[PDB]
Parts: sequence; structure tokens; C-alpha cells
Amino acid sequence: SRFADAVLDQYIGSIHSLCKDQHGCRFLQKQLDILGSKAADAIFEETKDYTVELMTDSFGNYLIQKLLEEVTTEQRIVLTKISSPHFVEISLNPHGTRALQKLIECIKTDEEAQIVVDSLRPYTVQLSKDLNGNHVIQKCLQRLKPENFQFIFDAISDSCIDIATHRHGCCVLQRCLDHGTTEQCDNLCDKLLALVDKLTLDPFGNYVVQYIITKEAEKNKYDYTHKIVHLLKPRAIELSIHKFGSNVIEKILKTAIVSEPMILEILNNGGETGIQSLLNDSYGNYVLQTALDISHKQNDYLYKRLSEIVAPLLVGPIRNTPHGKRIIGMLHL
Repeated sequence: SRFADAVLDQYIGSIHSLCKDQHGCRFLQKQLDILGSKAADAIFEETKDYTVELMTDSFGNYLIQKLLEEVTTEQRIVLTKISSPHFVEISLNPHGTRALQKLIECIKTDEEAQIVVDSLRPYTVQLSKDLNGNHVIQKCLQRLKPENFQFIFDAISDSCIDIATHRHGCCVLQRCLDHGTTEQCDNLCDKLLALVDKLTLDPFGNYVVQYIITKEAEKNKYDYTHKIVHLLKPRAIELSIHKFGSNVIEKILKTAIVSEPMILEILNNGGETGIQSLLNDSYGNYVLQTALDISHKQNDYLYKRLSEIVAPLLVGPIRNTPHGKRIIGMLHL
């Protein structure tokens, strides 16, 4: 290309003009990778005034990302100060969000972290809810100290329902449970638990309810799992035939320490009517199949108990349908 046999020094005073091109950018990124200090200085001096515009640029963003790694702490702090008032603009941009995630990954000082929290805090929900913005917010949780990412938990505490039930907010909620302090995660789960009814039936909320259990199961320490089960068990059948509620029922059926109480509810307060409802539902069928699969593995008394209610129902029509044939497969094992 144009820059194969070119040299940083010939571009001094014209570096910004290269930051348009994909090839100019890659040239510069090369120079940053190999010089590098002198490259970082030259490039920092000629692009600092335009960081926002290079951050939200399709090729320029990758340059700033590279620049951020290679630049000194003094320089990095300047790039942060210049861009910080425009974090919303940058976070909404498909590229801006990638450049700004790198910035966060790169910060070493606590002054740098205070500038970032100060700059993001006012906009936490908006960004949590944004297709590009939510990632900047998650990076904060992945990278900062809990004391610095508190603001995210605080903002969520106040818009919990809409953030939990949001396509992207739900991913940010899950990042909170990944990195949150026990105290943080507890205060958050308390709020979520007050909303477990709504969340369970929700397209996106049901995943948050599952994730709590996922996380607790990871640690082998159970708290909110038990509190959730306690609230939803009384509706085991009702939720088993729900597009989204059934995701949670299955999640519980697949969590060894709570499997059997749930299977029991299905057996007792469901009976042949409830079970026939499952066998015959677009959703509860799979839940029914989960029930048989788990019970066969964990508890012969429950499996045989389920089997003897199910098998009388598997006759005629159902037997030849795909869903009928599915349960038939779970029957004698």
C-alpha cells in the first residue's frame, strides 16, 4: 500500500490527516506497536484535540484503542479529560463504545476512575439500556473496584424493573451479579426478589431470575435460590406452560438441590390434570420431559411416580406426534 515504505517522520504535522483512512490508521497503529514512545507522543500531540471524533470513527477508533495502550499515564489522563464530557455520544456509537471500553481497561490511577464514574454516573440507565452503551457499563463492572462501580448498583436499584426487563439492561444486571460484592449482590437480589413474579413471565427478566440461581449454584451456597423457589413453586404448573416462566421452572428442575421439591409440586398439586396439561402444551411438554429426565437420575420413587401418570396418557394421537414421541422416550429408561 501507500505506507509500506513510509516513515513516521514524514507525516509529522500531518498525522491527523492519516486518521481518516483505514490504511493511514493501520500505518499509525503499526508505528505505535514498534516505536513506540516517540510514536505515542507524536500521535498523541496531533490527535488529542480530536479524540472524540476519532473514537466514534470507523477506523479511527482502533487507532485510539492502540494509542491508549501505548501512551503514558499523563497522556492517558488527558485523553480521558477531553473525551469525558462526551461519553454519552461515544457510548451510543458502535465504535465509540469499543474505544471507550479500551480506555476503561487501560486506566491505572484512581483519579482516572473518578473521572470515569463522574462522567458516566448521570447517564447509567440510558447506557445500560442502549445497544452500544450497555457494554461500556459492563466494562466498568469487569474492571473497576466495587467502590467505583457502586453507582451502577445505585442507579439500578432505582429503575430495577425496567432495567431487569430490558433486552440489554438484563445483561448489565447479570454482570452486576458476576462482579458485585456480596453486600451489593444481596441488596440487588432483594429488589429483584420483590419482583420475581413480573420477571419470571418476562422475555428478558426470566433470564435474570435464572442467573441468580446459576450463580448461587456455582458457589454451592444457596440463599436467593431457596427464596425464589418458595415464591414460584405454588405456581409450578401455571409457569410450566408459560413461554418464559417455563425457563425458570426448568432452571430449578436442573438445580439438583431444588429439583425434587419442584417435581413434587408438579406431582401433587398438578396431578393427572396438570401433568396432562404439560404433556399437551407447546412449552410444558419440554418441562415434563425435564421432570422425567431429572427424576430418573435422582429419584426412582419420583420417576416411577411420574411414569405411572404419564404412560396412561400416551395413547392414540399423541403417540404419533413429535411431542408425544418425546415423552415416550423418557418412559422406561
